[PDB]
Amino acid sequence: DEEVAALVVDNGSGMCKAGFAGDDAPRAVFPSIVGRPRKDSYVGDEAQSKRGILTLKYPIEHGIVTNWDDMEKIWHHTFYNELRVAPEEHPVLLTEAPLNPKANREKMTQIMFETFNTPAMYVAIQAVLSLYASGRTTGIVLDSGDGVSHTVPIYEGYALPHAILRLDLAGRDLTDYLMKILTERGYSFTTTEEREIVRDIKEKLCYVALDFEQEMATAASSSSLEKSYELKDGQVITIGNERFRCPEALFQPSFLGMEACGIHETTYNSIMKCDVDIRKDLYANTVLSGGTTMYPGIADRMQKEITALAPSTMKIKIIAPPERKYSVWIGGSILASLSTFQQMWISKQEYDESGPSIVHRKCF
Ligand SMILES: Nc1ncnc2c1ncn2[C@@H]1O[C@H](COP(=O)(O)OP(=O)(O)OP(=O)(O)O)[C@@H](O)[C@H]1O
Ligand SMILES: [Ca+2]
Ligand SMILES: [Ca+2]
Repeated sequence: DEEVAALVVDNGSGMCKAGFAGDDAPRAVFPSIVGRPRKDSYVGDEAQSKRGILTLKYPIEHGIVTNWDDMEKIWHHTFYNELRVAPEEHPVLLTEAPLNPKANREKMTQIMFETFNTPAMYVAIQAVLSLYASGRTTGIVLDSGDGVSHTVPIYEGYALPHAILRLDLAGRDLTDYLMKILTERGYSFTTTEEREIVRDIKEKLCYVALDFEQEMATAASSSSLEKSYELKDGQVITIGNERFRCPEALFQPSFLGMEACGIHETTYNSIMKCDVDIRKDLYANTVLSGGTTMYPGIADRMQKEITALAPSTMKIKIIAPPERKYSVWIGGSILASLSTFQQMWISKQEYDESGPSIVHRKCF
């Protein structure tokens, strides 16, 4: 093979996923955190490990880069520590959030070519990559991560900006809500250390009820839904209706004091903002992606809720790939490996010729 390996980097609000194009899974996954004393800068797992003596910064907020100096440190960490490669020796495919500001796209481009000297690079919308990973070029993606959720209508490979909706309700909000209701139960989960424990409980024992009220009634009249969780010190606690009450906030944000529509309504509203001619394709291809869509039972619940909102004659189909926690990254691996995509990379030559703004023409 004459070609060097291409890198695929998916930066998220809570976790970054990095690897090599062609692989079926990322080689490294670490927290999107940079810390400095309360080496001078700590990044990823080590930063989390030593958070006690550091002041942490989160470069990506709600999917958007807001601290470029620390974002640069996360990328440096990715190349040299996690993947152990030299960026000037490999093309790099980066991911971005839906509706990412123009100026941000140009900044990412300039940094890759001028700071890391990448031989080539490209930036793709996260939701679009997840759609590709499911074998589709048309459909609507509900991407819910740790800091933000988006409903992104995509037609023939192109996202529709006017119909994209953003919901600032995701994994982090759900973790804190579980800490709250478990505390109301009689336990006490309030510290940063305890937040990590509860995040684990959430990922291991939570689920989406098909019928909220019936589930609440079953939990109130029996112990059939209770599950046990063992703490490090050995204490075993019980989780009951909290198991499904936590993710229920996705469908009813008022539980969190938010007036926003739930994920089902948001999905429906995005579809209605699209041209009537493509709505049926979207209803028949609603794909879930992101860690927060991993809850058991979420696909069937979405099927039920959307069916209730859409015309009775509409064919509804919810797709929930088993590997959807990393579908964004996998889609990127697939894209960067495609024969027809090789001509799409922005080369150092092209960057030198057109500058940062070339990203708007090359990465549409
Ligand atoms: N099995 C699971 N069940 C529920 N939540 C889960 C599960 N696995 C992971 N999560 C949650 O998914 C979130 C992280 O997912 P993801 O990596 O998609 O987000 P991100 O890309 O870091 O952030 P964002 O996309 O908001 O910018 C965390 O809140 C985590 O607790
Ligand atoms: Ca993400
Ligand atoms: Ca409400």
